[PDB]
Amino acid sequence: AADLQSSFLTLLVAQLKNQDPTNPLQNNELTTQLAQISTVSGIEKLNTTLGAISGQIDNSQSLQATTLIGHGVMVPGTTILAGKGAEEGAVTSTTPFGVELQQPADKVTATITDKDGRVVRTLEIGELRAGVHTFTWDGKQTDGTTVPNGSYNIAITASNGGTQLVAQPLQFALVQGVTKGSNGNLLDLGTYGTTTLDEVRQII
Amino acid sequence: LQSSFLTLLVAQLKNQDPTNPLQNNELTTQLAQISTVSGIEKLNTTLGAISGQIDNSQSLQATTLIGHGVMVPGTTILAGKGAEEGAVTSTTPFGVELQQPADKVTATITDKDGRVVRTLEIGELRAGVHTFTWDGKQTDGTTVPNGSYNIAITASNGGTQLVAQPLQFALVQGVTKGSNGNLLDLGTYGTTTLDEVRQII
Amino acid sequence: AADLQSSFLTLLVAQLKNQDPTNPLQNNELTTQLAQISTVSGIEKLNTTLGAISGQIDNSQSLQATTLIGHGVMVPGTTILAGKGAEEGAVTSTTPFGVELQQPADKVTATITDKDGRVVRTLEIGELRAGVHTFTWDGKQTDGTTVPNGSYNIAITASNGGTQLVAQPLQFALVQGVTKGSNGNLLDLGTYGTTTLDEVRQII
Amino acid sequence: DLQSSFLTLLVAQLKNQDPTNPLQNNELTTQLAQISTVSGIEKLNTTLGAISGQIDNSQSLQATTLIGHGVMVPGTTILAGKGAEEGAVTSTTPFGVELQQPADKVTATITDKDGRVVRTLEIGELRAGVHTFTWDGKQTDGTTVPNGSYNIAITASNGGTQLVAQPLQFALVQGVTKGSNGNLLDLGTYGTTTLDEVRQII
Amino acid sequence: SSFLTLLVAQLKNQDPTNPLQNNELTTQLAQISTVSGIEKLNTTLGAISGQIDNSQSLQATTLIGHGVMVPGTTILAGKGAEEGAVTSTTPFGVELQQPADKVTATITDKDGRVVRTLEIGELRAGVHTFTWDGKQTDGTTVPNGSYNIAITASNGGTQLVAQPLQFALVQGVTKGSNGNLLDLGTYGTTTLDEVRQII
Repeated sequence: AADLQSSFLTLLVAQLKNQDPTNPLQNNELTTQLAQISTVSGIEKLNTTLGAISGQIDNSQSLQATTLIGHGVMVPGTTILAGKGAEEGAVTSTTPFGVELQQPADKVTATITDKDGRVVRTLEIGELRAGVHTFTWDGKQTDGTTVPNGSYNIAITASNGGTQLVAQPLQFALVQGVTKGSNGNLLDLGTYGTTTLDEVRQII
Repeated sequence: LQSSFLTLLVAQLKNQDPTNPLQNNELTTQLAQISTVSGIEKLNTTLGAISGQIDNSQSLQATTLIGHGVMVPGTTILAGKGAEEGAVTSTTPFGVELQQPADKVTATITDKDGRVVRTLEIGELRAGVHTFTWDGKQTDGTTVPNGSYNIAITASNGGTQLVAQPLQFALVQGVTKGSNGNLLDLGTYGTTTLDEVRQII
Repeated sequence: AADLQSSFLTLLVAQLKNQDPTNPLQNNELTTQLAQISTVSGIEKLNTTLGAISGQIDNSQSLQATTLIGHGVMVPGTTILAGKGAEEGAVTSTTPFGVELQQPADKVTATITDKDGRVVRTLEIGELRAGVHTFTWDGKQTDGTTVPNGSYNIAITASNGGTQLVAQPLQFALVQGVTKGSNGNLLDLGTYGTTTLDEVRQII
Repeated sequence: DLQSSFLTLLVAQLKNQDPTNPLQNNELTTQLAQISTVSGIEKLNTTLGAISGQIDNSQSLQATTLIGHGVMVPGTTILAGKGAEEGAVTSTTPFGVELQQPADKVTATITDKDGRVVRTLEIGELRAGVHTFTWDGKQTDGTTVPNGSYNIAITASNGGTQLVAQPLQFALVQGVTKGSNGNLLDLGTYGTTTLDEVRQII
Repeated sequence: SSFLTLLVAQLKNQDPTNPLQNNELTTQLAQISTVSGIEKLNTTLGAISGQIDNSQSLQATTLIGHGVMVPGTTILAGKGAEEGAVTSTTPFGVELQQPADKVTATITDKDGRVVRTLEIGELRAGVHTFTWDGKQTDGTTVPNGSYNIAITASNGGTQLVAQPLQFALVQGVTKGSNGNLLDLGTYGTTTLDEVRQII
């Protein structure tokens, strides 16, 4: 508040000490300046108070992150876990993936690759709309064979009449805790690391 | 804006009349007015970040809704039978929003082939939202086969048709931050706006 | 609000095309530019903050639905539901009732009648202050035997200094849904209908 | 209609100058400098309406926030009882003390309904703030206390001078009541109290 | 009434040869109304900040029943009363501010005798949470009790100041001398900001 008020007070003493003695300034505008400075000082403290509200909302969001502890979220990343449960006959399931598109794309190709780099399958369902579209891969080879359990990565390329689009890959990431680090309060995803709450696009 | 208003202040200083110079009793007034617009710009952007954080908060805290089932706009109703012996046929509840109260409300339930299987009369429904649970039985009184059915709701008051929008129940699987955010991903149905979501059960 | 910056230019462009060379108008830029254009910018950008706060209100009104589902609130009414559990020997329990008092009363009496209307119980709760007080009927009639299962009417008469006070009867209501009316988020009590947050005297 | 109070005030004192030609032709734009003035308030005052709606949303969210837990509230009542199971160990509601000064000599004396002391608890040194302990439910001799209620008195002293002590007791939250002032934590036996007056939420 | 003593005192040196015009006086009053409205909003915003503080305090009650990561070297090991129960140890952690590649956790029993040595490895700057398997050096089941953990982090042959962390179950939320505090029971009373991680 006084950061500008002290600086704006030098403008009063500069106008009072530097007025033409022949044609001085009417005091009618003097109260306008003081009213205008109070307007400026009022806005300045409004921003300061509102930033504290933003920080408090961030802290409340970090606290609310404990509600879905033990579940998983889709955040910017490419790591994919494929596997099956201990019960016999479990189909090899692939952890859900997703694509975030700034603009809708009429041709989106999503190719999944294993740890060895071998292409396991490419998905051609059609267009994918703008926003976050998430899918749960069936965990099957290109010929229908169940994928080996392990790590996978998806490359998603979108085209608009031959012109590409920049997209954000997202992967299911189970959160095992909420850790207050150097920047803010992030979500520990375990293997995927720690991530803040603002990049969380979709949860499961 | 703050920069673009300084240039209009710099222009006057370097283009003021040489032998008839302008008065000096406005520089702090104009700057304070300039500093007013710059202050609001800092306010205006910060409000947007608050809106984004509120959107993210709405996206979160919805794991309870994901676990529960909600009713979404649509004409779909799912009917099924349990695998246990003597299981009672289950049917997804539906609803309708009425801007104005109506005296004659007709619910026509049809199979996926479009053939009318059930016709129901509800009666008087006041302005607001109404919920119903279909018995899973067609017109003849027999249990309908398990599957998806289309419901058309027509609400009229004194022979004048009113807006009646049938609702669909579906299970939630996730909450999506799409192009705008707060989408209710359910699986087969897709994503649903939280505001357009009717009720949570 | 946006017409200020467009009706300002039409008047301005007039004075620029109609200057008198002998008497050129230097008040085009004396105060007209920096003071009025910014004063327009003060109001035209207060449109957005009102719009931004309106959008934030629109987002916030859905947080009521985003929150948990009501497990039963305490609302005005006189209906009390009584019944017996499936297990043998279960003690009959009744839905709680209560009274809202504008001022404390030196006597508080409760009359419980069955569906037939005859008085089945008289209760002396005691002394209560100004506010909402909630209690639960034991399910016992005047003679102390088990009351028949069903619906009962509770009427609470409270007076201070021999003068009857405004005593509002209140009944329990189980919340079952989160409705959205033409006014905002509302709670659904099922049989009782829909209720508003403001009229909810207490939540159980 | 405030525009007409000045728009027609301008064009009732300008629709005469043009006849009589005291023309400046250049102050004429003061109409806009005044419309932006009346509108510049028309949006601040209406912003107060939106911010009040946000406040109302804040109370609505506070009301929706509901938890079934226990709290620590001023009082001297300590309950003791046994479960329906055979051989259950008597458990007592936790008590406590709020001290605005650190205390080194603190004694918790527990008396029964008869008034006699059943158990005396030696707490010891306590720092500034709220401390919450749990009574073991046993008398001085170590015997299990009878089921019922007891009065706790906590005496706190620092350097030989007795300090003012606030006895505390556990209370299960039973609801949130919307009174004439707002949300009150209806605790049942204890009654209703504000969130701030709760020493500790357990 | 700040801009009212100024306003009343302005009407004294009023100079009838050039007085307050109606435009200036109306503007001056309206400009005062601008200041009043902003200040009314400013006081209003503080109430919303308090409401947000209350809301986050209510949200923090979920921490009860969940354990925080707090500075300390104590790990509790215990075995369930049921038959065949495997002894389990409370999770611990490490807080670092410099990149480290060689981290050793020396776990000793209540008597101080080294019972386990663990090589964690490379850790980035921040809070890292780990769980002791409950097995001592020879692999046998450790007895139930308290264990002291010394965490030494080093990078390229020089040791880094490593802050050991430990599990502490949150027992309640206290309104202390400053505000919301986390009473962890055995560990005591702690605040929100120091919480390394919630489990």
